[PDB]
Amino acid sequence: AVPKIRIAVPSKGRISEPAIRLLENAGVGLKDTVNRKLFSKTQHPQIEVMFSRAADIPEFVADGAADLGITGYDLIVERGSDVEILEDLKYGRASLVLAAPEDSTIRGPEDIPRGAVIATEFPGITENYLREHGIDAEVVELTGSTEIAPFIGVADLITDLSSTGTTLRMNHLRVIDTILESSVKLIANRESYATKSGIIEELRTGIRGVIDAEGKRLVMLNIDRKNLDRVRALMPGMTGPTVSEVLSDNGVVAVHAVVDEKEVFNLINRLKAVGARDILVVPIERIIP
Amino acid sequence: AVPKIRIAVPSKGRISEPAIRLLENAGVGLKDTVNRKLFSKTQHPQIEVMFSRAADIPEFVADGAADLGITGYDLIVERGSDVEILEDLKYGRASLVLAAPEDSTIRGPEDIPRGAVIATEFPGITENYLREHGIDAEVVELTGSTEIAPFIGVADLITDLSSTGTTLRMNHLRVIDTILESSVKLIANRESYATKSGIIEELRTGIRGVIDAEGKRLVMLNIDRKNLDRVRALMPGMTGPTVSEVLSDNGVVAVHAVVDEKEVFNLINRLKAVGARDILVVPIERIIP
Amino acid sequence: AVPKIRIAVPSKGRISEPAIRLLENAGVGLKDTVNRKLFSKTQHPQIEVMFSRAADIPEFVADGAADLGITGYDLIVERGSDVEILEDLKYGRASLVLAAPEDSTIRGPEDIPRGAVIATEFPGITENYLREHGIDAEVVELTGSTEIAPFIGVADLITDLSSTGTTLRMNHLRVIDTILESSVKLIANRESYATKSGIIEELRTGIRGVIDAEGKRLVMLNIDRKNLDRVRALMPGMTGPTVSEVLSDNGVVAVHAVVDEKEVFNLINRLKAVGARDILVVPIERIIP
Amino acid sequence: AVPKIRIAVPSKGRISEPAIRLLENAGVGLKDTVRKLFSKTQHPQIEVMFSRAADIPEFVADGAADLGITGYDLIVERGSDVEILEDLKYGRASLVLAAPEDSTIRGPEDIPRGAVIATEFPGITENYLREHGIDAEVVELTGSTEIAPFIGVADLITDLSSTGTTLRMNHLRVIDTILESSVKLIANRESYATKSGIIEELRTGIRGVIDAEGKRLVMLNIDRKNLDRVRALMPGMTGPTVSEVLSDNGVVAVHAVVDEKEVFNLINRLKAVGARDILVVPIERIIP
Amino acid sequence: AVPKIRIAVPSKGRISEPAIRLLENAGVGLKDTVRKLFSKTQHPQIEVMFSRAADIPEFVADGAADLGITGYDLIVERGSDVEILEDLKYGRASLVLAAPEDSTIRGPEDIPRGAVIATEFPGITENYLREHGIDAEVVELTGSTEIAPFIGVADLITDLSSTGTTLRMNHLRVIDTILESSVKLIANRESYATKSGIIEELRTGIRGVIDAEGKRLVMLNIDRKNLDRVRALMPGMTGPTVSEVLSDNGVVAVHAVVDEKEVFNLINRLKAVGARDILVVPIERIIP
Amino acid sequence: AVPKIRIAVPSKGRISEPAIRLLENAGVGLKDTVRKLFSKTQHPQIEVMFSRAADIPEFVADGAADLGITGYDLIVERGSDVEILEDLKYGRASLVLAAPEDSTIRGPEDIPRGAVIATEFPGITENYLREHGIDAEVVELTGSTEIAPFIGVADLITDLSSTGTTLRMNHLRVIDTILESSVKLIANRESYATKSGIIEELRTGIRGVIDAEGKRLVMLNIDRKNLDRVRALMPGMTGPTVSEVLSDNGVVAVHAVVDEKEVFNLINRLKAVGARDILVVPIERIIP
Ligand SMILES: N[C@@H](Cc1c[nH]c[nH+]1)C(=O)O
Ligand SMILES: N[C@@H](Cc1c[nH]c[nH+]1)C(=O)O
Ligand SMILES: N[C@@H](Cc1c[nH]c[nH+]1)C(=O)O
Ligand SMILES: N[C@@H](Cc1c[nH]c[nH+]1)C(=O)O
Ligand SMILES: N[C@@H](Cc1c[nH]c[nH+]1)C(=O)O
Ligand SMILES: N[C@@H](Cc1c[nH]c[nH+]1)C(=O)O
Ligand SMILES: [Cl-]
Ligand SMILES: [Cl-]
Ligand SMILES: [Cl-]
Ligand SMILES: [Cl-]
Ligand SMILES: [Cl-]
Ligand SMILES: [Cl-]
Ligand SMILES: [Cl-]
Ligand SMILES: [Cl-]
Ligand SMILES: [Cl-]
Ligand SMILES: [Cl-]
Ligand SMILES: [Cl-]
Ligand SMILES: [Cl-]
Ligand SMILES: [Cl-]
Ligand SMILES: [Cl-]
Ligand SMILES: [Cl-]
Ligand SMILES: [Cl-]
Ligand SMILES: [Cl-]
Ligand SMILES: [Cl-]
Ligand SMILES: [Cl-]
Ligand SMILES: [Cl-]
Ligand SMILES: [Cl-]
Ligand SMILES: [Cl-]
Ligand SMILES: [Cl-]
Ligand SMILES: [Cl-]
Ligand SMILES: [Cl-]
Ligand SMILES: [Cl-]
Ligand SMILES: [Cl-]
Ligand SMILES: [Mg+2]
Ligand SMILES: [Mg+2]
Ligand SMILES: [Mg+2]
Ligand SMILES: [Mg+2]
Ligand SMILES: [Mg+2]
Ligand SMILES: [Mg+2]
Ligand SMILES: [Mg+2]
Ligand SMILES: [Mg+2]
Ligand SMILES: [Mg+2]
Ligand SMILES: [Mg+2]
Ligand SMILES: [Mg+2]
Ligand SMILES: [Mg+2]
Ligand SMILES: [Mg+2]
Ligand SMILES: [Mg+2]
Ligand SMILES: [Mg+2]
Ligand SMILES: [Mg+2]
Ligand SMILES: [Mg+2]
Ligand SMILES: [Mg+2]
Ligand SMILES: [Mg+2]
Ligand SMILES: [Mg+2]
Ligand SMILES: [Mg+2]
Ligand SMILES: [Mg+2]
Ligand SMILES: [Mg+2]
Ligand SMILES: [Mg+2]
Ligand SMILES: [Mg+2]
Ligand SMILES: [Mg+2]
Ligand SMILES: [Mg+2]
Repeated sequence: AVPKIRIAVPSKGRISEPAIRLLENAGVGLKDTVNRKLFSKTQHPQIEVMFSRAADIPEFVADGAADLGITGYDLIVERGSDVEILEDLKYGRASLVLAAPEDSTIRGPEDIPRGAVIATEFPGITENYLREHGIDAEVVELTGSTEIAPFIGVADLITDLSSTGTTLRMNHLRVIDTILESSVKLIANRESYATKSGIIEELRTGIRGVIDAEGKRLVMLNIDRKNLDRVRALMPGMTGPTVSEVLSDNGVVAVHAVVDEKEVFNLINRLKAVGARDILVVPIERIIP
Repeated sequence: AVPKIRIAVPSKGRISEPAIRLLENAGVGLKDTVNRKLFSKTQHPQIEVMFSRAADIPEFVADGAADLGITGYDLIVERGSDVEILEDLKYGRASLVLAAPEDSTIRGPEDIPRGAVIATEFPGITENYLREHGIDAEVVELTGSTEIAPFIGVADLITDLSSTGTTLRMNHLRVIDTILESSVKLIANRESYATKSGIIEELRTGIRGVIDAEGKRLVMLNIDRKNLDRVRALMPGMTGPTVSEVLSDNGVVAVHAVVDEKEVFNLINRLKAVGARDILVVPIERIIP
Repeated sequence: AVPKIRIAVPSKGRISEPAIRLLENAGVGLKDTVNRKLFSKTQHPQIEVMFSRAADIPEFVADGAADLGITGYDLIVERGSDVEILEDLKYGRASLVLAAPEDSTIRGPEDIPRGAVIATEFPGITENYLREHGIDAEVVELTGSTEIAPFIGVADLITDLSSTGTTLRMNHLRVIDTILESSVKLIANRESYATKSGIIEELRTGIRGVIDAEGKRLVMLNIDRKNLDRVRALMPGMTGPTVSEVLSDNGVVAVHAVVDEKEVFNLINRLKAVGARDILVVPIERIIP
Repeated sequence: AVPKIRIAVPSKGRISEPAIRLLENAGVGLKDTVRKLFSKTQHPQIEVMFSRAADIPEFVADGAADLGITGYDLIVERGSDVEILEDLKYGRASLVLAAPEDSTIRGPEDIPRGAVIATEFPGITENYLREHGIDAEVVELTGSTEIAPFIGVADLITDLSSTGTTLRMNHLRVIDTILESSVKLIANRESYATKSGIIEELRTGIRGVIDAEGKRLVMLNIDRKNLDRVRALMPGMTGPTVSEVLSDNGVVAVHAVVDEKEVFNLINRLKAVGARDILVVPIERIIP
Repeated sequence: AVPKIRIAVPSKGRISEPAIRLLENAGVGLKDTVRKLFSKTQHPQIEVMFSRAADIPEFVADGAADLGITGYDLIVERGSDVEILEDLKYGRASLVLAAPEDSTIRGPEDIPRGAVIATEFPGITENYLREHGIDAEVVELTGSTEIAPFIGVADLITDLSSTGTTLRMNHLRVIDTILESSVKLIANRESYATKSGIIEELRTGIRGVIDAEGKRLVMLNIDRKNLDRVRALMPGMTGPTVSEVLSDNGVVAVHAVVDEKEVFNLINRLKAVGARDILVVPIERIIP
Repeated sequence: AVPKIRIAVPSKGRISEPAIRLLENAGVGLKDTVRKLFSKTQHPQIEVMFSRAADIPEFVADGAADLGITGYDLIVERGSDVEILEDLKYGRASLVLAAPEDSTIRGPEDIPRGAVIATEFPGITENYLREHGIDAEVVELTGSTEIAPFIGVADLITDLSSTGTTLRMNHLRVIDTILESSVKLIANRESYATKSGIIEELRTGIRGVIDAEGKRLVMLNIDRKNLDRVRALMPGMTGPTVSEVLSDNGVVAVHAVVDEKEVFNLINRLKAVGARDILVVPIERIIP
């Protein structure tokens, strides 16, 4: 009769909570989720959530155990899983870098000698990076804590996943190359997409809408009509500022416009200097241009 | 002089966090909550919160240790506590079902023989269900994990609490009846209500308001005036769409209406096809019709 | 070229999460925060977050390891750290009280004898309180659980941090004085402020804006024009209610005003009695008057 | 052919780790546990089922487990038809009836009609009022009965203590003892009559461990001329064991079973009589 | 001068605490651990590096650790060039191939072309299909292979069990055994040829502990006139030890090494022959 | 009548479980603990109060606890007026003064005026600068002093290590040792003069455990004709114990106290001299 979809959402780690929050904002929040449950209903009667570990999501989606998944690009690439990437989700960004003991000769990938050992949690991506750059080096897979590998003599070099070079400087390591830029993606099974594109695009519009709302707020203010002109030039908004009557002693209007977070501080000072008062910043859940 | 109320809120489990979020949205968020504290102030000077385990809340409220409580209907029924139910809170929904090993003869309650053993966490509800259906069966109370009871030979049948039949299919069990539909309730002591109805109805209005806001968003768009008519028919809203001037090159208006989440996706496509742009979905915390 | 700032934010305890939420609401939410990271980027390219324990934040800020910090006033005072207080953050309020075994002679600080022992987690503040009140009493520093100290014979009196006297009454203790009122503060290094005041005031405006939004919501309603006058007197708002056209059968207008949470319940009943319908309470993230 | 037995063991709480340690000491330790739900042991005929202690009385009576290890309080609360085989001499606790210290009630006889008692053991409590002829309500809590008076849920509580210190902190006074609890080894009656051999083998091991508690083997070197005075000082189970030591003098080695209670005084006595090199060596099991 | 050795020990999982207990029993316990990443032991020449069990085979082969303690399954999965020194007789588990119970597949020979097997050991599995000549896909999971058929990720799973009970719960049937696992003590080849003395010293300690498992010293008092029948009843490692007891009769004390398996029957035999005061005393290490 | 004593024991950290194990080995283990705040022990006259290790020095000096078990570093930091009774030979750690590896400072004498030292032991540090005559600031942190230079909070740190490995990871170099720490048994002076009997009884038990560390009872079977060479090979505490074995030849059993350090060499010696069936049996306590 009517098709259901299952979306694979990380159960633990950094990706998990923001993925739950995004679905919530997309109108597809978790519904009546009992604990000890691997599956959960959502606010949409045709969408369920499967809690899966993040490294398994590429495969679950490739195989069709889940129609859609939310996971990291690094994991998708490492598995080499056969999946369609639908959207970049603009969170969970991290670089898989190649790093060396700061006192090392090696200052760039050109310096890596035949016998060099590299410790990694991502042997697939790392072998591939080495193969593409033609470097002959050995790759040792570790469970974690690659940062310790030079210290204990397992490796000359490491790979590592970071937003800030800080955990690297702390272990006295220097980035000598970036192997991969990673971000969280919404992915899809191909067979699922061809047969269930309505509901899929429905969730995709909801999610895509939340992403376009990022760093966008609705700014409202009361202005005396004599200054309404300078407020136009300051708040162009999406098509133009929305202007409404205010019941007061002066000819006061209320002006609303969607504004980006990059612009709000300079705008506030520019608005106040023109006679704007009662400046409100109201949240926007979804934008569809 | 002036009356204080104490509301019992679950401390752990699935009910806990959403109850805290609901009070927050009702204007009664937790205020300055020190850890290791069994009590907490709220944003309202006359409302305090007592952190109680969910199964104890019916009794705390029945006895008057708490004026009000937020807990599950199953727990209220199981205890048979003497309390007034004020509101259904529309979350934490779950069915207490009667289930059998999938390969069993028993396909419905009619098939249960004299000597049948049923394992449960809810002996009260279960005895009562059996008594009302006239079935002679034995009831064994377990601490948890009733799903394992047939496997280890303790029981022929089990009861279980689920939103999805998934944890049941996983243990190879089939639902042969639904015993009780459960949902989270706001409850009240009777003596508390008669003597403190002002503040109680105040919290009740706040909470009731958050529940009516569920699946309701405020949708805003910019439309060229030539198409303002088709937007009326698409966005009836609560009384009618709110229309405001936009300062642009064309006669553009801005149109706002409260819309239900069931309708937003079809609405978006219907709006875009009519010339609507810059579609915003803004959250609504409380609705009072 | 351009200056970066580092803000010290508590990593564990009651202060932590609300501090993260406040920055989020200020437009400076945590960005791409990898776990096991002591530092994190934020939504602002010039602002980073250092996760620090709350008692260490005064010193980190005094010394310049962090430009700014969010921590409790009690901790700032106890350390006696040299820092500039920028804003009170209006959460995490607690009183450091002096308390005695309820059956004790001591009913006020005047009754404390020469040899009296006071157990505390705040010896600095406590010595200082004693020194200012001229009382000769001994101060014993404990790791925690000062509430047990009279019971085991370590102390006659204790200090304690509470929003509610409940944890004190439970251990059968009575407050005999308040030593210090504590609240969460935004603080700053002096050298950081003189050299990086632009970006600092930018974050300060963002944060200050979120604090002024507390207990303030945007209330919207549909009213028939014949009753628009009584709605003026009920919703003065910031300058005056914003009034917009509604496309319906009657001359209906829509009226919006910023209202304080203290007034919403009485307002709702007053609005309904005048013919107001479809009352919406919409959240406001930031107010800049 | 070969009867196998299942023993229900607590999976969490304070009964768990000591019960597991008890089986280990009895020669039937957890073998290659992948803790879990079912574990193998050193004995081919014995398997452990990890269970919630409150459920163990039921699992045993219904036959899902041949044997169990759980608290007497839980056995009585369930009302489960099980055979108590052995007292395990640990997890002792009294289920007491308690009143607020500022209460007039000092004993069962002071409890007025309609008093409310908060408890985790509603079956035990209702029965206690019916054996004593007291007309009072019973209210069941998940835990923290200590806090019920303070919040106004009950006038009285029951609680489970071995030291009255939790009660003393929360300003509560013991007015009676309802039941004395200790961890028991229990048996399914049908399992016993059909598998007595293997049950008795584990029973003996388990009983041997309990009978070794606080017992030590004391060993010392002494010159031959003082051997007569050691004799009196430590009688042991039957008498002290003697062996020749190879050294310069006529040194002998003397060993005996001694109780912890005796050891300090005994050491002093032995030292004053010329004994040196005194060893205390553990005994896992004793069978008299 | 003085060679020092590093032994990689699992920092979490079920291999961890028993390995640490094993070193303690071998006279090389963790000393003043501030557990950590590197710890001192009772032996000046020995230091522990806490490591993830999956990494230990690599740390050992590459030379970052002279010795390790990790599962055979992990050693084979890594394919690490290490020397297995000793079997440690714990953490036994079979890596089995399993099918849904409602599956037609009962054996390796029933596996149809293109069947999908979910596993945590993709190297072991791929090799198993290549030693048996089976054309099937392999899919690697982080864990919970038991759930893969139910969700439709695979037709078959591998799993690691000592009791088939997890499999029985999730309605799965064992169709073959791929590998039998046990915890091993492993060595770097270069470390052995250069530090054999200290390695063999720890090896002996460790081997002595394993050879003591399930062995006890049984001790009893008996009258001299029955000493002949004890002899037959417990042969011990060579024969029972006898010493004079000081009491009233002609009482002697008799001691022997006995296996746990024997102890119950033996106790009965000894009791029927007049032996009393029977003690079971632990043995930490045995070296024949 | 009957004096009772309270002993403050750490409730968490690395001092906790070994202290509890120490009391158990001393014949005064935790009895029926419902861990808690107050526990009973095997001794009627002894009760345990679980406490934070940092508070134990105060609880003892002020008299809330007669005895305690806590780190020397914490005792000195408090400046608490307590009697140290016994060294407990575990939880050893040095409080070191450390500099960034890329620092010019190699010793105390290199520390320039106004240098900032981050520490968890501000009392110990301030005193160290005043015993050495160094003009430097002290900044107190909750923990993670290792990270203070990297973030720019201090030029120097103090830290508490037994292996310099945490320091080596965070690129820090030890420049001096401020204090050497070990876990102590401490006493209230007033408690000692009034309850010396019971205190000394626990002291002896506790001291007996520490003196047993690394000591074992070695036992072996040998033919009578080789008994002379065993004598030389293991002198024991006074000399080896000998008993007749019942077998076919003239076999005797020989036992002695031996140190862990000796055991490997000794085993080899005994094997070469014809000794077989070598047992290592634990000793809980030794009193010379
Ligand atoms: N007219 C304003 C606000 C708005 C957008 N859409 C609806 N209203 C803008 O274009 O930015
Ligand atoms: N006039 C719109 C929006 C609104 C409701 N209330 C206030 N404004 C509607 O009725 O849906
Ligand atoms: N005019 C309304 C709402 C508003 C404030 N600022 C912009 N709009 C008020 O002053 O309360
Ligand atoms: N003969 C000693 C030791 C012993 C008991 N049983 C066997 N040996 C005693 O009776 O105490
Ligand atoms: N002589 C006894 C005990 C023993 C073994 N080795 C040393 N002593 C036996 O052979 O079993
Ligand atoms: N006689 C042996 C064993 C022993 C010590 N003390 C008592 N027995 C030795 O001196 O080493
Ligand atoms: Cl990596
Ligand atoms: Cl980087
Ligand atoms: Cl990308
Ligand atoms: Cl579809
Ligand atoms: Cl149930
Ligand atoms: Cl269902
Ligand atoms: Cl309902
Ligand atoms: Cl009221
Ligand atoms: Cl305090
Ligand atoms: Cl207060
Ligand atoms: Cl203040
Ligand atoms: Cl600046
Ligand atoms: Cl339980
Ligand atoms: Cl109770
Ligand atoms: Cl209950
Ligand atoms: Cl009492
Ligand atoms: Cl049998
Ligand atoms: Cl691992
Ligand atoms: Cl597997
Ligand atoms: Cl993987
Ligand atoms: Cl099977
Ligand atoms: Cl060597
Ligand atoms: Cl501490
Ligand atoms: Cl330190
Ligand atoms: Cl501090
Ligand atoms: Cl160093
Ligand atoms: Cl005494
Ligand atoms: Mg939702
Ligand atoms: Mg493709
Ligand atoms: Mg990393
Ligand atoms: Mg590159
Ligand atoms: Mg709030
Ligand atoms: Mg009613
Ligand atoms: Mg359930
Ligand atoms: Mg029905
Ligand atoms: Mg953010
Ligand atoms: Mg200043
Ligand atoms: Mg406090
Ligand atoms: Mg005052
Ligand atoms: Mg336990
Ligand atoms: Mg369990
Ligand atoms: Mg349990
Ligand atoms: Mg009642
Ligand atoms: Mg209790
Ligand atoms: Mg382990
Ligand atoms: Mg590890
Ligand atoms: Mg591990
Ligand atoms: Mg595949
Ligand atoms: Mg598994
Ligand atoms: Mg510890
Ligand atoms: Mg503690
Ligand atoms: Mg502690
Ligand atoms: Mg300073
Ligand atoms: Mg440190």
